[PDB]
Amino acid sequence: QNTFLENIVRRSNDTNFVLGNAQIVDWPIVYSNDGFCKLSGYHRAEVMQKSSACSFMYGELTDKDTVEKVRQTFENYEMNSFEILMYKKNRTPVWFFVKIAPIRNEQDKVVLFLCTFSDITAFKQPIEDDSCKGWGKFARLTRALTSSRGVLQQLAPSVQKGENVHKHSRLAEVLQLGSDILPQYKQECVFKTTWDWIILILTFYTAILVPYNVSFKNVAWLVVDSIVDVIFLVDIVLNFHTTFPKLIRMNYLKTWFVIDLLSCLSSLKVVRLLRLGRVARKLDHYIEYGAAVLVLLVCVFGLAAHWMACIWYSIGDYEIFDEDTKTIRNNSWLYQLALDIGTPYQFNKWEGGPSKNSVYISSLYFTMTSLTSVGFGNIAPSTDIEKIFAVAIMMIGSLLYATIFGNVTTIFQQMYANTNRYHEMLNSVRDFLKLYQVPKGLSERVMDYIVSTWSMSRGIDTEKVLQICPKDMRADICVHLNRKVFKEHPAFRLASDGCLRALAMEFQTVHCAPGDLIYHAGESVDSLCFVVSGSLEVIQDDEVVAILGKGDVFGDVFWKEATLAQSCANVRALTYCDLHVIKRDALQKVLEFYTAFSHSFSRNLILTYNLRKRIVFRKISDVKREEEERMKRPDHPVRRLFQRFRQQ
Amino acid sequence: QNTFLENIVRRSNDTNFVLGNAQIVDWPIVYSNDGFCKLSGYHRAEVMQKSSACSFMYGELTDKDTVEKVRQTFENYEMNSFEILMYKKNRTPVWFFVKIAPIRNEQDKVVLFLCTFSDITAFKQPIEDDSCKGWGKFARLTRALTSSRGVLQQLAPSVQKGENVHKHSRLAEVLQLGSDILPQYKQECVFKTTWDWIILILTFYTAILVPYNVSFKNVAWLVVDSIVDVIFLVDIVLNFHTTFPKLIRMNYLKTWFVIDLLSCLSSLKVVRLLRLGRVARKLDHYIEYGAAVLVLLVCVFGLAAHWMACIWYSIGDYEIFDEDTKTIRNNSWLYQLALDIGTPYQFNKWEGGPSKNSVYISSLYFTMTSLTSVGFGNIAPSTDIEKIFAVAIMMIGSLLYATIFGNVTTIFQQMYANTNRYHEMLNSVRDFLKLYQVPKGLSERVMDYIVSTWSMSRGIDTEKVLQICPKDMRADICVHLNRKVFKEHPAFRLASDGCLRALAMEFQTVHCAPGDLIYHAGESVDSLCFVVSGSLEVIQDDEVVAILGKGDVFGDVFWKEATLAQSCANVRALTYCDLHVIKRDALQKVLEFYTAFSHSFSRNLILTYNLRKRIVFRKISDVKREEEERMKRPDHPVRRLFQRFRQQ
Repeated sequence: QNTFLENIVRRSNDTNFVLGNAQIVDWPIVYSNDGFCKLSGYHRAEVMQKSSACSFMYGELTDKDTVEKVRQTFENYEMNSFEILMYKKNRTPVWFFVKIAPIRNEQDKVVLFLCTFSDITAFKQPIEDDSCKGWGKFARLTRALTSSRGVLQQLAPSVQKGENVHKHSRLAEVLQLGSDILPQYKQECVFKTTWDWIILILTFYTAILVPYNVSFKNVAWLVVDSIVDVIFLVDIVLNFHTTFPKLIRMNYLKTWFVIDLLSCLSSLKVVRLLRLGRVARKLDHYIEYGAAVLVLLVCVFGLAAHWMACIWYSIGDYEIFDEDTKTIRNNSWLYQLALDIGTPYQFNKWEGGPSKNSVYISSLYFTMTSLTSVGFGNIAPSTDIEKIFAVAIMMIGSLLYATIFGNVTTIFQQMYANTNRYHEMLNSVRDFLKLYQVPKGLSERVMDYIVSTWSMSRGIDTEKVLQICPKDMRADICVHLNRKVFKEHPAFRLASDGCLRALAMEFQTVHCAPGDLIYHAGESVDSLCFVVSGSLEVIQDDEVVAILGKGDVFGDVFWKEATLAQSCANVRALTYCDLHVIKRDALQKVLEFYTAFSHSFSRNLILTYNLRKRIVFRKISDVKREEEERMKRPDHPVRRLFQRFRQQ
Repeated sequence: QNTFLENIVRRSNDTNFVLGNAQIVDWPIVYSNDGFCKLSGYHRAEVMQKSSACSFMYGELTDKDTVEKVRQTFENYEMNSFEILMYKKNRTPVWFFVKIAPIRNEQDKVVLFLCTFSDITAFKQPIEDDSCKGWGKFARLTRALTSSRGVLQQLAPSVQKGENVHKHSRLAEVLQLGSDILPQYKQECVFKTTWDWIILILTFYTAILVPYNVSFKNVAWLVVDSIVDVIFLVDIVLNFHTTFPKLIRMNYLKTWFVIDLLSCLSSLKVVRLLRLGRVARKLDHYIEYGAAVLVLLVCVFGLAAHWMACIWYSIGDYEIFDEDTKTIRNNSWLYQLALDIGTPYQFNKWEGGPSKNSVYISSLYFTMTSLTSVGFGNIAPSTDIEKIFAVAIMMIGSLLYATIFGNVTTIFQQMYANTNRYHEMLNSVRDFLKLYQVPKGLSERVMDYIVSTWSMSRGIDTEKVLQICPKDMRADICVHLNRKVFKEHPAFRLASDGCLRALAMEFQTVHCAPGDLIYHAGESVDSLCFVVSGSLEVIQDDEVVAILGKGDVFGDVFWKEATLAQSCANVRALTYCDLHVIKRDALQKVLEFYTAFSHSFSRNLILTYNLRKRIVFRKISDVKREEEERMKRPDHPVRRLFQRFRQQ
C-alpha cells in the first residue's frame, strides 16, 4: 500500500502543502490539504486543476523573476525554496515560503511535485496596496503568520534576530521535510514455523524427560539437555524480537515472560514442567486445522499418560519406605508388582526388586489402563494415597476420553455432512421423480444431469461465490470467465474495458449435455449465444440445417430488430457444449450505454444462424414424390382465398 | 454423444472440408471449417445455405461437365474425387481437389455429404484471365497451394514427378479420410462389482488366515490357499486391463502394482499381510454409503482383534522360551493361562500345556477385552514386552472405539435430523397457533393440512427441485406434470410444443383439502383453473349452483375480457382435489406470444363456470313466501330513485 499522503501529513505538523502533477503541462494541482485551503482562503475544488505554480495567487507586486524561477525549478525537477508576495481570495498581499520537492518513483520517474507553504509577511516587510492603518495591516500580518510564528517560533518572541534564528529554523524544518519527501508514491515467516516446530518437539522432549528425571532420576542425555536449555533461551530472545519492537517486548513481559524465564534457567526441576507454556504458541496455530487436533489430543493423551505414570511411580516409591521403621507393609503396587514379575525385595540393607525399565513401562501400562477406561487390574491401587490418586486419574481419564470421542465425532460429522447433503438432495430428487411417475428415460436424464453437475461443480454455488467477492473483483472474475469469448471474437476486440466488465457481468454460462436442446422450435429467442466449446445441430422440420462449432454465434440480432421472435428451429447439442449466453435485456442495456461501441458491435458480429429467419427448402423425398406424380397426370371458394393470399 | 465434427477435424490435419445436407434439394451447406473459410476467402454465414456443389464458386473457365459429374455423385450418393478450376471471393482461378463422401447413418440413411478440398493450381497448370506477370501469377499459385505443398509434399521439392508421387499421396490421404468417414452422424460393470466382492471376502480370508498361520502355523486349506493365489493373480491382470489400456497399465504400475505384486507371489508370508491393498479399491466404493461404514468399522474391528490376538500369542510364545536355559519364568499369560484352565507344562523334553484352539480363542478374548475397553483381567499382561504391547493395543483400542462411537453418532444424527426438522416446524406451528389463540377448529385445520402435506410431499420443495434442473429439463418435467391437462383438454391439442412448455412452466398445482374453498365470493378471479381430480361445489348465496368434476375449467376468460372481476360465488372443494391453475398474467404473456394458438384456444376452451357472471335465480322458499303474500293483499322520494334505476 502507498501511504504517500499519510506520511507527509504526519511529518508536516500543522504545515501545509499542495501536490501537483509533474508529468503534465502547466503542472496542475492534484491535492491541497485543509491548511492550504485555510491559508489560501480557497476551496479544494477551486484549488485543484489550477497550476501548482499558483499563478492565480499572483499579483501586481508578485515578482516575475520568482515566477520564472519557479518555472525553472519545475522544469529541471529541482528541490528549491523561495519567498514571494502572493495574493489570496480576498487579494491580500501575503509573503509565502514555498519549498518545492520533486517526487521520484519506484521507477524513479518524476511523477509528482510537492509545494509546501508558510507566511513570511511579518518576517520580511509589510506592504499594502491599501489598508485602514499601519497597525491594522500589521495586525493582519501577525494574524496571517499565526501557525508560522506560534507553533514553530515558540521562544523566539523573547529573543531578537528572528530572521537569523527562527526563520532559519522553519526553513530547516522544510529541509527535514524534504528529507522526508522519500515516500516517492509507491507501495510501502518460514523460520518462525520451523522454529516453533523444533521447540514443539523439544517441549515434547522435556515433558517426557523431566518427570522421568524426577521419578527415576548417561552423559549424552546431559549434552542434549544443555542443547535444550540454550535453544530455549534463543527462543526467549526470539519471542522478544519477532513480530506479533520494544512494544512487543513489553507485551511479552506482560504476557508470558515470567513463566518462560522461570521455566528454563534442585527440586525446582519440577519448575521445568512449566516449559509447556511454549506449546500455547502453537495451539492457536493449529486450532483452525481440525484433523490435527485429533493428533493433538492423542499426543496430550500420551503425554498425560507419561506424566501420571511418573506420578504413579512417585506414589509407589513414597509409599514403600515412608518411615524409618523400613517396613514393606505388604501393600503397594510396587510390592505386588515385585511379587508378580519375580525377585521380591530382600535385605542383607534392602536389596531392590524390579528393574527400573520394567517399573516404568509397567506404571505406564497402569496409567494407560486408567486413561483408556480398560482397567485390567494387574497393577491396581490398594494404599490410601494411591487410591485418591486413582480417583484423580480416573476423573481425568473420563474427560480425556470424552474429548477424544467428541473430537472424533465432530471429524466424522464434517466428513459426513459434506457428502450427506448431496446424497440427501439426490434422494429427494429420486423421491420426487418416483412420486409423479415420470417416464423412466426422462427421470434417468435428469438424474444423470444431477450427478454430472455434481461431479463437475463438486457442489459449489459459483454465483454465490461471486456474490462473496466485491464489485470490481467479481467483474474481473467474470472477465476471466468470458475470456473464451473476448479473446476469440472480432465483435469484442474494439470494446472498452468498462464495456468488457459490464458485459461479462451479464454472461451466463451453460454446460449443455449432449442430446439436450437449448431452443426448441417455437420457443422465444431472447438470448444470443456464443459457443466456446462443443458441437451443435440446428433442426428445422426434422432436418439438420446448421452445424455450429467452436466460436459461433446464434440466437437473434436484437439491437437491429428490437422485436421478440419465435425460434423457427430446434437447436440441439451434439457434444458436451460450453455456451456463454446473454439475454437481450442486459445486452440492450449495455449497448444503450456504450453507444460508440454498439455500432462496431453491429458491424463486427455476424450471426452464424438467425433463429428468427425461417429458411425455405424442399426435401428430396418431396421431389421424388413430384416425379412420381406424372402417373396422376369447385376451386372458386378456395382460390379466392388464394387470391386473399395474393392480398397477403 | 455424436462427435461427428471432432473426429473429422482430428483426422483432417490442416485439410479443409464442408458438410452439406444430403436429404435437402440443391444440397445446402450446413458447415464449413475455418480452413475452407481461408481457402475460399468467404465467411461462415456467407458460405452456409449455399450449395455444397459450390456453384457460386464457379467461373467462366469452370467445366460444366465436372458440374454435372458433381451433380451425379450427389444424386447417386457416391464417393468420388474431382479437380476443377473454381473462383474465390476475389475471383481467382484456383484448381480444387474435391473429395465427396456420403455420410450414412445408424439408420443407414444418406443424411449428410462431406466435401474436402485442396489447391491443385501449381500441380496442373497456371491459367489467368489477367495478371501482372507470369511470375506474379505463379507466385500467387504457390502461395495458394501452401498447405497442400507444405505439410503434405514435404520432401517432394527435392524429387521430380510430383504428380506421380505427392499428388497421388494427397489423394491417398483423402482416401484414408474417406476410410475415416465412418462416424456416420450417430452417438458413439457387474463383473467388476462381483469380482471386487469375491476378492474382498478373500482379503478378509487372508487377513484372518495369514496371522493365524504365522502364529499357530490339513490339505484342503492348502488347496483353497492356492485358489486364493491364482484368483489374486487374475485380479492383478484385471487391474491391469479394466477401466479407470496401456495408460492405465502405466498408472497401475505407478500407483499400486509393486504392493499388489509383492503381496501375492518363508518368513515373507508376513509380506502377504499387504494383500489388504486390494481393500482400498472397495473403500472408495462404499465411503459414500454411510450405514455400511458402520459395518466396515465392525469388520476392521474384528480383523484388528484377530491381528493383535495373533500378535498376543506371538508375544507369549516369544516370552515363554526366550532362552536356552528353558525356564518357564513363572510369569506369562500363557503360563497363568495354563495354571488357570489346567494342565500346567511338564517335562520328561517339555510337554506343552493348553490346546491351541483354546489358546487362540483365549487370546482373542483378551484382545477383545482390550479393544472393547472392558478389561476383565483373566489374561492380563505382566511381562515387559507384553506390557508395552498392552499400551500399544490400548492406544489402538481407544481410537477404534472412538471411530465406532463417532460413526454411530453421525448415523443417529442423520436419522434424527431428517425427522427433527419436521417435528420442529410442527412444534413451532403449534406454538404460534397457541400464541395468538386461534379458534380450535381453524388450528386443527391448519395442523392437519401440515401433516397431510408432509405425508404426501414427504418434505420435498419440489419447486426448488425444479430449480436444480436446467431450463429444458424443467420445462419437460412441467410438461409431464401437466399431461393431465394437455392430454385431456381440446383446448391444448392444437398447441405447439414450445407453447406447451411455455405454458407448463406457468402452471401451479393445488392440492385442495376437502371442505376448503378456493375462491371466496368477492375474491379476485385472476387464475383460470383446470380440475384434473376431485369434485367441487360452487356456492352462490348459500346454494349449490355448479358441481365441477374431472376435466372442468373454471375461473374467468381473461383474453376476451382483459378485465379483473370479483368472484360472484364461493368455490369449495368436496373431495381431495387436484387443480392445475394458471394466473392471468402468465397466460396473457403466453397468448400474446403464441398468436396463432390463442385464437384456437379461444375457440376451444369452454368455461365450465364463469366466476364473473353472477347468475340470477330465486329460491323456492321465496316463492312460497310470495304465495303466502296473498293474505297481505310516500313512494315519490324513493320511486324516483327507482326512476334513477330506470336511468340506470
